[PDB]
Amino acid sequence: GMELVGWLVDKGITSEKQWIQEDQASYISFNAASNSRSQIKAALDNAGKIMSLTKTAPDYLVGQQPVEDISSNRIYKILELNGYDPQYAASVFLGWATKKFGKRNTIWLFGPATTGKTNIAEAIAHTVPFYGCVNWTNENFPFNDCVDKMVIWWEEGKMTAKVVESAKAILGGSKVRVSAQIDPTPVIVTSNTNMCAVIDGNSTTFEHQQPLQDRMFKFELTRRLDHDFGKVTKQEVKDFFRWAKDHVVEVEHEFYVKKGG
Ligand SMILES: Nc1ncnc2c1ncn2[C@@H]1O[C@H](COP(=O)(O)OP(=O)(O)O)[C@@H](O)[C@H]1O
Repeated sequence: GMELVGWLVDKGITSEKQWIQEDQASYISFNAASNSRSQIKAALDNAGKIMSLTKTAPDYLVGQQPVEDISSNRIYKILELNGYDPQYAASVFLGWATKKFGKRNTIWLFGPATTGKTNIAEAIAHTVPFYGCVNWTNENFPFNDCVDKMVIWWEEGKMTAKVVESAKAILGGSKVRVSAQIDPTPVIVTSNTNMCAVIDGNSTTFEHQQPLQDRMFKFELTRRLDHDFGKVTKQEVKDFFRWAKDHVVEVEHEFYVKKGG
């Protein structure tokens, strides 16, 4: 019962499918004489409510296992390829996941296509039990999917003038309403364009550029990756953040993430 919920929360398992996909073994053990369909649902619902309402990205991004060799880690490599001190960069990511940098609550992965921006952002978003994506096709409710999430991934679309203030709040980690409210949540933006551009009808303005970049850490990934590089895996995310935690260095609260030690 409640022993199972503790486990689901620890493992970040929100659905029976996931539970089976990730640990088919424990699912069969647990259910063995019987498959209480109600007990299962209750545990999952409870675990999910506990995770979405009170847990944070770090609980799932930071791997539980030691990372002896981080050099093989795709995230580490991508950062390295572009001139970033992976240890310093990891600290930015670590502090970012832990809402350590005040208004700088957003990591912006900028760069031309095939640089690994989506590879990283999506791996991270899929590592946490609950993540939301900013939906610009829905001009009315662009953040509907961003409630009670551990990571918000802004993958596409431009910010509209009608939501810029809300956007600044979310990107800046300040609670804001969208009926339903978005508590501070680490945002990761991936784009090949200046997403600080704001659309107001026929007008495109950069007047909100400074406010916007005051809430971001910007990484510039320009090194096109070989089609062979591979997808950053959930485990790689875990190892990367665990490694970051075990080797954290001081980070400067600056828009541009420096390129060096
Ligand atoms: N699902 C995936 N499976 C295998 N490799 C992937 C996957 N997604 C990304 N990659 C790798 O990452 C590189 C960059 O693609 P992403 O799609 O990461 O790039 P972008 O920077 O344009 O968002 C590709 O060259 C590819 O090798």
